[PDB]
Amino acid sequence: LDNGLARTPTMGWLHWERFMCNLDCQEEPDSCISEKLFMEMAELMVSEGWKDAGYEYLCIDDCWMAPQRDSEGRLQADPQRFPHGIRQLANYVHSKGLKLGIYADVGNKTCAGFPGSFGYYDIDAQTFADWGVDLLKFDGCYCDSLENLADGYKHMSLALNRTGRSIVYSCEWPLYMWPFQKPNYTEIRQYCNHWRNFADIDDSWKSIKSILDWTSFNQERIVDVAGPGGWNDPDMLVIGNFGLSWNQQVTQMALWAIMAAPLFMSNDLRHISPQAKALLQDKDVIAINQDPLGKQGYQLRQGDNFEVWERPLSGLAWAVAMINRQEIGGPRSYTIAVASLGKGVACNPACFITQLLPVKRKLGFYEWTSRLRSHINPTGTVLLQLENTMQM
Amino acid sequence: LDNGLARTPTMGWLHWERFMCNLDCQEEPDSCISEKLFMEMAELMVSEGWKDAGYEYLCIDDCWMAPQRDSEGRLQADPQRFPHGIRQLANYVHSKGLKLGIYADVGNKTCAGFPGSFGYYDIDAQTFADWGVDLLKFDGCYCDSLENLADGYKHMSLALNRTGRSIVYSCEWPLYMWPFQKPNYTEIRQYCNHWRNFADIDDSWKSIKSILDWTSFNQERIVDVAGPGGWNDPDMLVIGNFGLSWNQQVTQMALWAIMAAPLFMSNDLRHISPQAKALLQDKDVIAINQDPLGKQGYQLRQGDNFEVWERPLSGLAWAVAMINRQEIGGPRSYTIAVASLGKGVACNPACFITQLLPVKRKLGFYEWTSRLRSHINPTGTVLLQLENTMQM
Ligand SMILES: *[C@@H]1O[C@H](CO)[C@@H](O[C@@H]2O[C@H](CO)[C@@H](O[C@@H]3O[C@H](CO)[C@@H](O)[C@H](O[C@H]4O[C@H](CO)[C@@H](O)[C@H](O)[C@@H]4O)[C@@H]3O)[C@H](O)[C@H]2NC(C)=O)[C@H](O)[C@H]1NC(C)=O
Ligand SMILES: *[C@@H]1O[C@H](CO)[C@@H](O[C@@H]2O[C@H](CO)[C@@H](O[C@@H]3O[C@H](CO)[C@@H](O)[C@H](O[C@H]4O[C@H](CO)[C@@H](O)[C@H](O)[C@@H]4O)[C@@H]3O)[C@H](O)[C@H]2NC(C)=O)[C@H](O)[C@H]1NC(C)=O
Ligand SMILES: *[C@@H]1O[C@H](CO)[C@@H](O[C@@H]2O[C@H](CO)[C@@H](O)[C@H](O)[C@H]2NC(C)=O)[C@H](O)[C@H]1NC(C)=O
Ligand SMILES: *[C@@H]1O[C@H](CO)[C@@H](O[C@@H]2O[C@H](CO)[C@@H](O)[C@H](O)[C@H]2NC(C)=O)[C@H](O)[C@H]1NC(C)=O
Ligand SMILES: *[C@@H]1O[C@H](CO)[C@@H](O[C@@H]2O[C@H](CO)[C@@H](O)[C@H](O)[C@H]2NC(C)=O)[C@H](O)[C@H]1NC(C)=O
Ligand SMILES: *[C@@H]1O[C@H](CO)[C@@H](O)[C@H](O)[C@H]1NC(C)=O
Ligand SMILES: CN(C)C[C@H]1N[C@H](CO)[C@H](O)[C@@H]1O
Ligand SMILES: CN(C)C[C@H]1N[C@H](CO)[C@H](O)[C@@H]1O
Repeated sequence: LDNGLARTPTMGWLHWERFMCNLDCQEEPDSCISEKLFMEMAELMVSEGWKDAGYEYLCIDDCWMAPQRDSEGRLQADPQRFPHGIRQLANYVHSKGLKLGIYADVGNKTCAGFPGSFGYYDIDAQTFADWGVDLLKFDGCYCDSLENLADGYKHMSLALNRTGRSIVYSCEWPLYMWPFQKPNYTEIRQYCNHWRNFADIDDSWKSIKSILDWTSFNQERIVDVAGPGGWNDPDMLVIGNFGLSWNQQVTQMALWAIMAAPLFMSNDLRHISPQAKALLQDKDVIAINQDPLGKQGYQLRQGDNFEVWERPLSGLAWAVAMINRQEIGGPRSYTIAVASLGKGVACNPACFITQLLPVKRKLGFYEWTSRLRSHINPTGTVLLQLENTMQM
Repeated sequence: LDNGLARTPTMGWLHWERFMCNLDCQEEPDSCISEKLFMEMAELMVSEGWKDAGYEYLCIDDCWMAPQRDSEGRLQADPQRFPHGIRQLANYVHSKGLKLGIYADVGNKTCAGFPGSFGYYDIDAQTFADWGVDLLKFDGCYCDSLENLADGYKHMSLALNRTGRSIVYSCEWPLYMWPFQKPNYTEIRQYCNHWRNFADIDDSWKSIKSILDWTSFNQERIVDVAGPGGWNDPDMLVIGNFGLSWNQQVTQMALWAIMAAPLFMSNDLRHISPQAKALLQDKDVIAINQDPLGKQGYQLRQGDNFEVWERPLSGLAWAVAMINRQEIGGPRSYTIAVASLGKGVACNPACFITQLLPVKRKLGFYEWTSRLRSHINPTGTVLLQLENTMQM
């Protein structure tokens, strides 16, 4: 999408995985979808360093709407859970220096059954713009035809443009095409800043493996379409929640950097371990994800329950990730000729290698003929940055 | 098995899950199966508080043997990796106040292909006794018939008894019978101190869930046979390794206590986090596992992706575990009438309830009319101890 936005993958926070559609503010007040939750989350995004690390979009997912539109046909926030309205919430979010994301659906209903935007694309786009919305996640439930799906996504893109406000446009379009036909990513990219290709993540290592395996299996079809203004979306970061070991968290962080993924945390910033915080705020790994070249990485090799992925970076540098998919035993040794990495360019005539994950450690100069040896934890990843150099 | 041993579930350390069959002492000297590895573990079992917590059996699994028997038909330890021999290693372990466990196979080969004990049951039992062995894990690979399987397990049990040395006898018998015939656990218990029912654990939450689900599915067959001298073995504790989140580690510790499981850690005592160590050394949770009554707990209910397990304890006390199997979202509320717990006697007329996991906190007095409400983390467990007020 040529709107000048998402020149690097968008970073922020999104409530869905951790909080879902909890509407019971009487018995579960700390986890129900309410304006107070998003206000407190904005406060912590500022005070706990999230904004400084680059996370700037505070995003509402489904279940923010009143059950029906108002008399003038406009969407309204739920009067009990969002009594002060989206415009006031957006003013608060902007006052903290953040941007506000919201959720809508291309069909007749959102996935949770709240008012859909079909037949209201223009008025809904203008409503969000008047409210101060800066990002829209546009879902695909309750759409009765591929033609309606495509027309709705294109129309909402055009309507948002017609508002004149810069709004990041996140599409679920390709995923909902799946039961019927293969996506045309040139078109999708023309209309969308990000697009989701695969099923929802949850709080499990199984879901991480599934997203990674689907991505690598389909990488010939999706990797090259990504770039500044248009990204593949492998869904939210779930670091900081309950189902991932430390090494599995490292794997998600490293591979979302390799994949040039949008980085939308879905966790509770009020209750997050210092380790998870340090990983999610890792400056060097974020810098990899945010590399200005904007070329998505890919799986280079797989076999013997190992995977090697790499991503070309600006200025002849490369990121390299090594995953140990064997879920038994201890750290496993893996060796590779550095000439096999980065298309043979990374370490020609030499490269300086810095391990970034699981811990940061300079490994030194590797000449083009040398071999790199590492040990990778079960379900963990070793992430390295290779810097091309003629010295040593 | 009425040999006076395992009056409470045996506790110790076993190398298999973490270290497997690593024979490469040239490239991996600190992780290969060697006399030095077991000496280091013994030293740390003493110095890092494991023995004080109750972990007393330091156990060798497969891949300790020389490729062939000696001239006199006896098993020998690998001359390069165990240069001083098992008897000497056992002397060292005993000098630390610990006990030594070893591994053999009922069939013609061990699962890793080393000498099996078929045709050598008596000589192998006497060899182990002469060496000072205190525990035998007896595997089931390379056995060509159910009759040979049963005959071998019984024969080895009798041979161990005839040596006159007290040796804990751990059998894989039921597991290797199951695909063909249902085990008679009265008989198995007559011959074995522990028996494995289900497939090997590995370093994953998936393996934990499978073991728990098989246990609850089969609990009518296996729960009542367990007791002092004879336990169901759901395989090793894998806390402290790489594949489990904190809440999944809590679930394994809590449910191995509920199940009156032998507690055999398989980890690296040289590299273990303070969190994992404090959980594995949890005095109150170990006390539940080691309760002298020795009545195995059971699954009381399941539904809405929740499980409630309970275990009767000595002196009118009960342990209760609540598991959240929903792997998305946040801590989920679960409520139950305390009159439904402990067969209706735990809290009649009242009980004092203490949460032990994930953190210890006294919850207070609960009357027979009361309801207990808890929030349980996804893939985590809340473990409670209930003390009837007539014992207070
Ligand atoms: C509505 O849609 C239209 C397109 O249909 C869109 O207009 C486009 O806006 C982008 C971003 O402002 C324009 O791209 C710029 O083009 C000018 C031409 O000289 C350049 O100066 C810009 O370069 C800078 O910014 C780039 C980032 O986009 C950097 O890569 C670059 O290094 C410079 O820093 C930039 O290329 C594009 O020309 C127009 N296209 C048109 C007018 O046809 C408009 O923004 C949309 N409006 C809303 C509200 O979404
Ligand atoms: C070989 O097999 C035989 C036959 O099964 C086996 O003999 C058994 O040994 C155990 C313990 O050595 C005996 O259990 C004892 O039973 C008597 C009752 O007659 C009790 O008084 C004993 O009390 C112990 O427990 C007390 C707490 O209750 C403790 O204060 C203290 O530790 C006491 O020692 C104990 O329960 C069992 O009776 C015999 N059975 C027979 C038939 O003799 C023998 O141990 C096996 N040998 C080897 C080397 O495995
Ligand atoms: C939302 O529902 C309306 C009404 O059910 C859909 O409009 C119908 O669309 C079908 C085929 O698309 C036509 O055959 C009907 O004649 C339409 N009925 C009316 C009253 O317009 C509409 O397509 C639905 N929107 C989406 C996105 O699925
Ligand atoms: C996929 O959709 C794209 C976007 O419309 C198609 O490529 C464009 O086609 C239009 C229509 O002829 C041209 O005006 C553009 O110049 C094309 N753009 C590019 C970048 O090629 C493309 O043909 C479609 N592919 C398939 C297989 O349907
Ligand atoms: C399961 O095994 C037990 C022990 O071998 C059997 O119990 C014995 O049954 C015999 C009858 O053949 C009785 O004389 C004994 O008193 C029982 N106990 C002991 C300790 O021997 C039981 O019958 C077996 N059940 C099945 C279905 O095979
Ligand atoms: C071991 O091998 C011999 C020779 O093939 C065979 O007769 C015997 O039954 C085998 N034992 C077991 C337990 O499989
Ligand atoms: C795009 N997937 C398939 C479903 C989406 N619907 C939910 C809101 O109801 C979440 O946004 C979830 O991402
Ligand atoms: C009982 N299971 C099915 C196989 C066993 N063989 C391995 C040693 O080679 C481990 O002891 C593992 O527990």
